Amino acid sequence: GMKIAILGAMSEEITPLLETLKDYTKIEHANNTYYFAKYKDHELVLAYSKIGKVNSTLSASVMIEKFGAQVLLFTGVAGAFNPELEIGDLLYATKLAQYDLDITAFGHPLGFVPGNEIFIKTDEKLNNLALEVAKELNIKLRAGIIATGDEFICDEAKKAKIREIFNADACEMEGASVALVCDALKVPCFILRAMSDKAGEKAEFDFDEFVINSAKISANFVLKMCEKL
Amino acid sequence: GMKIAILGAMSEEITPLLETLKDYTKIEHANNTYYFAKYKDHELVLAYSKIGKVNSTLSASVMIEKFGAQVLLFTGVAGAFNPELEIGDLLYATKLAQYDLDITAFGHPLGFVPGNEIFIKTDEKLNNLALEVAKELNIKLRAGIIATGDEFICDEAKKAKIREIFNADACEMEGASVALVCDALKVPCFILRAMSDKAGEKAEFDFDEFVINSAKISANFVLKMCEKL
Ligand SMILES: CCCCCCSC[C@H]1CN(Cc2c[nH]c3c(N)ncnc23)C[C@@H]1O
Ligand SMILES: CCCCCCSC[C@H]1CN(Cc2c[nH]c3c(N)ncnc23)C[C@@H]1O
Repeated sequence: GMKIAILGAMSEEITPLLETLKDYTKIEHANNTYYFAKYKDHELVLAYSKIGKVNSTLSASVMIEKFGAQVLLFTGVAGAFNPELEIGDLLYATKLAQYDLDITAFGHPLGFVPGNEIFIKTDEKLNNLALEVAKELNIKLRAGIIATGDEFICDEAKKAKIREIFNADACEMEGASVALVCDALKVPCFILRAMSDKAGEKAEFDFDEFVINSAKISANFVLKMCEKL
Repeated sequence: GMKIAILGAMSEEITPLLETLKDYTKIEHANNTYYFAKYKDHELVLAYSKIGKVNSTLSASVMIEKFGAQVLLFTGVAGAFNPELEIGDLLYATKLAQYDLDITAFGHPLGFVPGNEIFIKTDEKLNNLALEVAKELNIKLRAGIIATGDEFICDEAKKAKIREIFNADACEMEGASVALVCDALKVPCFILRAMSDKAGEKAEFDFDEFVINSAKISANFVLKMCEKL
């Protein structure tokens, strides 16, 4: 079996996995805790990064460069843009962009810097495995584009703009950064999100109400994927 | 001697060091090139990260976690906010914040996420070493606060807002993220910037005109610091 990283942003996104696993060891590193467990012939490394692009980049980098992760599964919640998504629905990202990476003053498109592309892709084999798991367990699973940036979106105008520019189905604050790290380090990456809110007026209240439950839905799914890897 | 990382964002910020060093080895890693050289009893690792917070976070993490850097010196250019700064002037950061890290919907201040602080500090001993180098070489050196985010600022209103909220003397797109990584991994960090522009109307044109020269000023200074480490 391979060494698998499971990464979230907040305690709520990862604690459900630790409760399921029960037996694990801890290491304090990178001003955070990294958790180690054996599960179905796989060595797991788990952590929550803390919120946002920088924190999630650091944790993905640590999990691969220091702890030797060979595959990385991201689990957590997101703000829904696609009106067909409801709170609780699962979306995996086929590709992701940073909507707030902006050198447009120099005539390049939003999300672009030299040497990189606007969109980073996730791993096709992991995505196909997720589709198999979803079918086997009768779980509804949607494929889409995720827009990542360092703002909590709770504004219909901003939602509409990001949706339009990137054809994005959801937003969050860690996906594109984690996917970029994994691509750069040649590690297959899967990004799964359960919707906690619709990223408009009162998104903060929906997020507060639904984060715990939506986080569990995503967490359960990525652990099921580990069984089939 | 210690293992020293020297990091910039763009080729212009690091190529002057490579030209001075002359002899070095290259390793392709993390969708980038990392350069290795010996200088005055120190093993150096150098790179330009590519632009922005995610790219710079990844490079700092790689330099420390994979290549074992024990100190990190960041060199490059910046947009001046403090009206006493002129193009070409050197500023080292005493502390830095991410102005575009925004969960203010939840009633926290701009730049804050739970588990972290608004400002990250750089290393006092390195900062004092820089002051000694500046005095010895008769170079004007200013201490200040740097605001970091993923936008090229070329707008007087944005400049004024970021300046006001963070009491920032300059802006750039990599400092706070690099400083955060170094702090998290217990590596002393120094962030030096030479002004390339004043971050208002026509900042893009000043940046184009002055980036090469200002980048050399910063690069020369960090190499002088390596001699005294
Ligand atoms: C008590 C501490 C204050 C709560 C701060 C919560 S920020 C949102 C979380 C959840 N995650 C995904 C996400 C869920 N909903 C989102 C939205 N509307 N905009 C941006 N991101 C998201 C990104 C980020 O990790
Ligand atoms: C086709 C040409 C594309 C050029 C794109 C250059 S973005 C600015 C650089 C330089 N660096 C520092 C910096 C210098 N001036 C800045 C400003 N006004 N705003 C934000 N950052 C900066 C950040 C970033 O690494």
